[PDB]
Amino acid sequence: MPADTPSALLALAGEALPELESLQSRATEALRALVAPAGKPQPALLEQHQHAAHALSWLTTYVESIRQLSGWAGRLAEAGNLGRIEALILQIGLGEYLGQIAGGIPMSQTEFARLSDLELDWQPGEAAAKLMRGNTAPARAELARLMQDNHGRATFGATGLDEDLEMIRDQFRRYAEERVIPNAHEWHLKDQLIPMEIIEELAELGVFGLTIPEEFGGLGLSKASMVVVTEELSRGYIGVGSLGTRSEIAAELILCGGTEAQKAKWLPGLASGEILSTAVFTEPNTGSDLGSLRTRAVRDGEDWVVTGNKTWITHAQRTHVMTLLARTDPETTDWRGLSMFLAEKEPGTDDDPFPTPGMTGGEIEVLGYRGMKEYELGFDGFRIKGENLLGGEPGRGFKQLMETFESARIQTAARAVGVAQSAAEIGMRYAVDRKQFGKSLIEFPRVADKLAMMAVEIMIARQLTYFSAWEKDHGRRCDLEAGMAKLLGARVAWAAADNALQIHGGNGFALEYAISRVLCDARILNIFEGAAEIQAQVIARRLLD
Amino acid sequence: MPADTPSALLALAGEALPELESLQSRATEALRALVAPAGKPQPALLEQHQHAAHALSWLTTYVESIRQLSGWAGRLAEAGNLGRIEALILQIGLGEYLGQIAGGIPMSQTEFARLSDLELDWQPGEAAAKLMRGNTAPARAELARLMQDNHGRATFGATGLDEDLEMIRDQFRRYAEERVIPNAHEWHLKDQLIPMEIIEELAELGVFGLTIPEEFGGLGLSKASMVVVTEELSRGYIGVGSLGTRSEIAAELILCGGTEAQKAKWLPGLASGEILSTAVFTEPNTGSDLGSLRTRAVRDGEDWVVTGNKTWITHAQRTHVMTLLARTDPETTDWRGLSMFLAEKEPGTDDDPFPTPGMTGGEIEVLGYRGMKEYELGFDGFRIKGENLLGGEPGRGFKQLMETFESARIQTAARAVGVAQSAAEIGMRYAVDRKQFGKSLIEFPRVADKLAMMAVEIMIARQLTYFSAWEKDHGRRCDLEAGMAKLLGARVAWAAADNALQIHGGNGFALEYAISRVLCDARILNIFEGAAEIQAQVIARRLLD
Ligand SMILES: Cc1cc2nc3c(=O)[nH]c(=O)nc-3n(C[C@H](O)[C@H](O)[C@H](O)COP(=O)(O)OP(=O)(O)OC[C@H]3O[C@@H](n4cnc5c(N)ncnc54)[C@H](O)[C@@H]3O)c2cc1C
Ligand SMILES: Cc1cc2nc3c(=O)[nH]c(=O)nc-3n(C[C@H](O)[C@H](O)[C@H](O)COP(=O)(O)OP(=O)(O)OC[C@H]3O[C@@H](n4cnc5c(N)ncnc54)[C@H](O)[C@@H]3O)c2cc1C
Repeated sequence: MPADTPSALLALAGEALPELESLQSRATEALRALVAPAGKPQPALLEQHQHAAHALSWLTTYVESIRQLSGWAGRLAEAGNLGRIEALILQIGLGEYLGQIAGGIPMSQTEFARLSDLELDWQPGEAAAKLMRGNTAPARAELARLMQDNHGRATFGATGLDEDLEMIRDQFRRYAEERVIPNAHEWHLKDQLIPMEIIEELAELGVFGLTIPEEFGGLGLSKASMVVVTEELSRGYIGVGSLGTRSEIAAELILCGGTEAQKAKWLPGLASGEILSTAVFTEPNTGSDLGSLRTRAVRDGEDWVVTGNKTWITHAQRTHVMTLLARTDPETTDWRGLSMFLAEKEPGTDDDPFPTPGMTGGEIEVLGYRGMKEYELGFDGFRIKGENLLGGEPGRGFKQLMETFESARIQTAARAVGVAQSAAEIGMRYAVDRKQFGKSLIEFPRVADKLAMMAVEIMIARQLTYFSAWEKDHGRRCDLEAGMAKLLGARVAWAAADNALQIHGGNGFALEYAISRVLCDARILNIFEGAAEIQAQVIARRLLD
Repeated sequence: MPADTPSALLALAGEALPELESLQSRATEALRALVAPAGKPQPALLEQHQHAAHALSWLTTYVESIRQLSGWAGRLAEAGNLGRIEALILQIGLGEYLGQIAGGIPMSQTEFARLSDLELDWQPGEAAAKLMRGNTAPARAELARLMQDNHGRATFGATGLDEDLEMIRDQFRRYAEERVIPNAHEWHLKDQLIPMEIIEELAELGVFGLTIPEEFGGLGLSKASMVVVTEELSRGYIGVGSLGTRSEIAAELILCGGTEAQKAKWLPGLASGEILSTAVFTEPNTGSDLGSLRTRAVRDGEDWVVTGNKTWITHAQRTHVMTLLARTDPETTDWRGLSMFLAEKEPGTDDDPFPTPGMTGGEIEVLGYRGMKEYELGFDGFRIKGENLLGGEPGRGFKQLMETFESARIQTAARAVGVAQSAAEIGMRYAVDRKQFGKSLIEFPRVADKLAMMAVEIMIARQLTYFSAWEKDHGRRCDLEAGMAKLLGARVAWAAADNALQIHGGNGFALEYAISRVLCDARILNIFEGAAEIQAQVIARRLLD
């Protein structure tokens, strides 16, 4: 098998990459001719040709996925760590992803990105054609066997992360195994918030200030460190991972956009978990087109008064501060008129969730288990102190929010990887333990192949995510890469949960089996931090640059 | 001349079909050489090569899908009824399904049936190559525009069914609109069984005896008639459709396997709805491998006494009879030792669901809304009258059950079509009503394309289903075709619900929005009447014959 000679496999992958880059360039030029025939992209043409544009985004995502998978394996080889399971992941992943470039990439279950969507043709060269045959029955069977015999390891295949990061992984995996995994079914059954004891435990471990500078009471750790924490917490339960994301994003928003006084006032309390935050952006009629939002903030002396409706707000009851985006210029309808507020409020109780004056709200009944809950909120004369307009100058809120998009995308990808990993582990356990026709289910290729493809796609998404974090940790622009990781990761997690449920048969629908909950968790990933359609749009516009 | 007029499309489809049949033959021969190298299929080789075997099943499903889509349009044209929406469904369907034959058919989100899985290659002929380019952006956009102007019609495109069948459609569509759609959210919120008043109304409508002969109090209508009823009831709510399916299958079981006295005693009460039935087959440890089940039945005088555990049993509380499969020969381990019983019991109450002696049970807590509920059942010396052994002779139960498989598969496909249609209609409503970026969502191709592809795949699945019913109604063997309809239809419904949820954004997860429930309903379709993996296995074995 090709995996028997990993050095030859890496060499072929390097030989094949140039034609994939050329393909992406032809695709980009083709899109430009459709949507920007005179130079400037025309909105009506971008809209008409949206399928082709998003096909460019997904094609590019697959080229970068191939680049990062090959790079991962190359760095393992340099370290002497390109072992059999990893070589099979490389073989199968190159085979499958090249094959989908040639035959169709699923943007959604029924929308495929095909080369014909941009009138492109690709005749694979010798190396690419050979690699394209790598996703074989024997390779998948062997991969599934090694997954079964992976006892003791936290991932299917070495990740290539350095030792300090894998020790962080092991710390937060032990936490999830002790305090999250044994308890999530009870939380679901009781329809209850993640217990405050979990928040307090994570706060003492430094989760809420992991990446906040030490000057403000944080740990000053890398974004890669936060990815690993988030992946492991989310493997336990996505909402536990999102507790850490919310603090990390609010803190970046303030670090990048706040006055020095705001940094000193807010960051220590976020870092200790004494101040819990959530984002208050979405409105009943405005979600994807956030620049057009309608909640208004009106001056009253040196302070502000807010009126409007917000919805889909996570963790709205227990938080002390809302990063609240409102329109401060009534003569505007676009992003320029927006300001961001650190809207302090009093945490509520189950029977009195919104005691602060001028604020009302109610829980939204949501599919699955939502451990921070989501809420509709009404603001009617809600007061915000002048000193809590972030940065002090009105009309900068949307640019301040955009400064958080790299991290938000990275953290959504990290959550997706953790959810996907949970689905694969749950599926594997059932496939080994469940007997049918006189043997474990994993002996049947339709079961084992599902698990093999999970391990491959999880590693592809993981390496895209880790590359994005690497770039961010070096201070380089990484919005494209982080967006690709978010786009691919959400799909990978959804497919992994869907196919893990299949392995369970009828038991996959029983609430007693965790996969029923994991399915619902995975489904939110391509919506809750922005729809995949919009993420593909933003990537395509950047690629035309 | 233009190559995309209806005349040209039908001519090209006829020109392309022979090479598709040759591809299917080549694939069958290839599979045979892999799994039956000496003549007899070898179980170990069928297992090793299960992906290639199931790829043959899905390839064949797509060739038959293309054949029936082309046939449908040709019959419309003979009647002057191949209008624009139908011609676009033909165009886009042929383009997409030919493209997937060439590039990969999704068996699941990550498992693709590719020609390379059987070491085949295909160089499309002139006609097939032209047709493969027909799923274009302008075509999808025009289809989505026509779907918005559909005149309150019950389908997107004419079905080709006769006027009597379409009058049945209108009646049951009106019932679902008036009595099911306005009430299903309340049923879910109360976690309650479909009300008995709904059952009484369906019984008055003749649903429970629609296909039972008139000499037994039924209406004596065709299987296609029952498909239409089931589709429209399921569009309302899958469980309402399944009430009808359960009677239709129990009646067929008795009509084909019962003594004359059993027919006379049981059929009139099934037909009137005075006797409600469910199937009692699955056990905690035995589902797909039903021939190995362990529940036992032992003679006691002229009667039988049953001991064992059953699970995943739908509607177990309120039924009067269970079609119960048990092992009557303790020296056996396979299907030969099984007998089918018409196991009469007393319907229960919420408080006391299982008042009959020797039977206990409890509801399984299940994802989504299960309006007949599913139960775990225990039998300990449960009595069955000797006259209730179906057919009077032990050891014929599995063969009697197999007599119902054609109908069961057809009715599963019909439920799937109805669920898929619901998702498409719910998605369309939201896509038109929801504004974002200053226009309705349906103006964006990522939204409109999802809906267009639903209409296409729904019609493809509908025509496969209707072909299977046509064959059954002429008394011809149709197990392959019915299985194909079930295989494709479940996937189409799942994809339709997934993409319709996407169109809703965050609101797709709110229980207030019906799509959250429909997602869960669609997911069961490829498990609840048998796993898709097993359906593909059965098809492949038959194709090898
Ligand atoms: C569990 C959950 C938690 C959330 N947490 C928060 C939170 O804490 N704070 C907060 O503010 N918000 C939160 N959100 C809101 C989330 O950000 C929005 O749901 C998301 O931005 C999508 O917006 P929308 O729901 O209004 O969908 P819409 O904008 O109405 O779009 C609906 C669908 O239409 C498609 N679409 C829209 N526009 C286009 C276009 N131009 N081109 C092509 N397709 C398009 C997309 O498929 C999209 O999903 C949460 C949502 C969920 C589900
Ligand atoms: C909502 C619901 C309603 C139901 N209603 C009824 C009812 O009323 N009466 C009744 O008797 N039963 C009912 N069932 C049970 C249903 O028939 C079984 O769930 C189904 O047959 C699958 O069996 P299982 O769950 O034991 O899965 P298993 O047989 O344990 O299989 C688990 C998974 O393994 C895979 N698999 C298994 N075998 C193979 C193989 N040889 N090759 C490849 N892959 C394989 C499949 O993906 C399968 O889904 C219902 C189930 C559900 C979910």
